[PDB]
Amino acid sequence: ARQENPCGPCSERRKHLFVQDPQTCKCSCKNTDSRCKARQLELNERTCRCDKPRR
Repeated sequence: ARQENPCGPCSERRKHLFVQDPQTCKCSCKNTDSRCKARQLELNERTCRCDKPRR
């Protein structure tokens, strides 16, 4: 342990659907446009929830 400064979640906190890299703090969603498309939906990249297909 040295210079212990944990990363702060990108989209505030409430975006629990996002996961974050522990060292570089870069965030990616667990949910995807591929998942949503399989459900005949598309991803709302703000919340990373599946919404009506904007197509």
